[PDB]
Amino acid sequence: QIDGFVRTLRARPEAGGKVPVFVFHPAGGSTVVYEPLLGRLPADTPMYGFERVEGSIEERAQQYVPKLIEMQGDGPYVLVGWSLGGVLAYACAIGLRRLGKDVRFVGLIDAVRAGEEIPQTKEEIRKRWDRYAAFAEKTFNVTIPAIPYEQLEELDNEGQVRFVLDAVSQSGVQIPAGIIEHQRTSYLDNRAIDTAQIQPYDGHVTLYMADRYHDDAIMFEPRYAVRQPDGGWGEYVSDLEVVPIGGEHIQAIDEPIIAKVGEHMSRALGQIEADR
Repeated sequence: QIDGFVRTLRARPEAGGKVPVFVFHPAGGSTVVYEPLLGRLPADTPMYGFERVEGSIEERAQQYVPKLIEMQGDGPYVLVGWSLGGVLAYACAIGLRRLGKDVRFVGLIDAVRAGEEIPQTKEEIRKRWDRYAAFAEKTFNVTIPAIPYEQLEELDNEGQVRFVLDAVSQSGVQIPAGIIEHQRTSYLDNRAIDTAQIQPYDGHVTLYMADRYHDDAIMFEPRYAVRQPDGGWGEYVSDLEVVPIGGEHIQAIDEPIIAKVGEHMSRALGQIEADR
């Protein structure tokens, strides 16, 4: 059930069968989080999960898309993700369409863009790490020394993190590798979103929309405290459907809220099977 970065959540028959749902991992998690959604989809709906790969969002899609095509040929494609996973599903939809494939459904499970753009500037890096340092001070009750802004503002997100980690390790702090790697990859995967070069998509997108981001997302990036009515997708997607689901972002992937997603999604899938 594991093949490279592809997890089989429910296998498709040797030949024929219903259209698979492809799900994409959230930052800091695997596609096992889609098991509740799977329970609320029609019986025998196949489901395959795409796990983490490296690079910009575009570079990640460039590794996913050939695999998608190896598995599902010309389509139809049903692409679904929560959080980062929604952004990844979209980037794959864009890629698949350029190659002429048939993309029938893109499900964004509260993959809501920050309500203001995140500036890609040296000033914002300075401000960001000033905030992070102030939070570190209250939490671990230490006094943080002068941040070396000159070094930090010249680095990309992965460079910034590597620098801060090296400083932390230098400072004498010993942290178990699993915790570091989980924190580091979650952080960088969520930051990857900020520079996703988002393209218009000519098909149907469903955005399942919670009420708000949870506090930790806002502490990660304060601009997530604001949401636009189209979740930031309205300019790029002509055929955008929004389905309000309530709750917080972190609740959207679980029961009971996931039942509302699965019920609507089940109807979309049903229509796809009829149109076959």
